[PDB]
Parts: sequence; structure tokens; C-alpha cells
Amino acid sequence: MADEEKLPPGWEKRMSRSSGRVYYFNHITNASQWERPSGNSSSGGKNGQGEPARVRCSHLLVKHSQSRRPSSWRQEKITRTKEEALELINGYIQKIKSGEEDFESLASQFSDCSSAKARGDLGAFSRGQMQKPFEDASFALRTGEMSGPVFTDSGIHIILRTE
Repeated sequence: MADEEKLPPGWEKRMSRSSGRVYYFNHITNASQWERPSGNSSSGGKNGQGEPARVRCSHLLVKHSQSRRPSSWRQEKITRTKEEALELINGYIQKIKSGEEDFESLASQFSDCSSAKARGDLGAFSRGQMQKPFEDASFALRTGEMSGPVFTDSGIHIILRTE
């Protein structure tokens, strides 16, 4: 939302490897900011629906050889790319849809990598705080209505509304 990849060429959104801070940092002046250049904007949010304050969201994340520096944990080798990745999640739904293996166990058994630390999950999704087109997932379904493969972020992924 006017603060990620929809800004003018100059500041650009950046991160600080040390804490949970965030800034763009000028390229000419070399000055640090507090995110959001506000060089040409102000408002532009809202939608027009129930307007959910917040709802615990969860994802699996497949990850391929298209992202930045491929690294998992149980297999430091990803050459399947986003071409043959539609043959793992598609069938995985039949495993969670039956509740036989459940998403809980299947979470601490694969998940992805980083999110596969807290029992395959993240936490409460408030105001998004993540891929705009992704966060809209947990806010575009009912509590439990897990969405299949979503084309966004960096490949194919899934988002379920875990309340």
C-alpha cells in the first residue's frame, strides 16, 4: 500500500538486519527515514466489507528456485521451480481435508522453513503486515476456509483462516 514496490525511484523500501525496524534510506542524501516517504500520498485504504479487525492466519509456503537464496532445512535442494510445484500442494489438500493427518502434525513435519519453527505457523495477521495480495487471503474467506495455491509473494503458497 504505497509502501513496498509502488514508490518512486530514489528511496526504495529497505530493512535493517539487526532489529524489527524498517526504512527506505536515501540513495543521494544517504539519510535514514521511518518508512513511507510521503513524497506524494497520504490516504488510500479501506475496502467495503465486514472489515475484519484481525484473524489468526496460517500458511505452508512451498518455495522454489525462483526466490532469493533457496534454503530450507530438511532438503537444501530446490530445483523444482514453479513449474512442477503444482503436484505437491494440490494433493496435500486431500490430506488436510480429511483431517486424518491434520495440519498440526503436518506443520511440524514440513511446513516450509522459518514458519516451521512455531509449529508450522506465524501468528495473528493484523493490518496485513505481509504481502498485500497475501494478507487479503485470511480476510477473503471463513474461519477454516483454507485457500489452495495462491500466485503471489514468491511462488505458490496457501493461506487458511485459523481465526
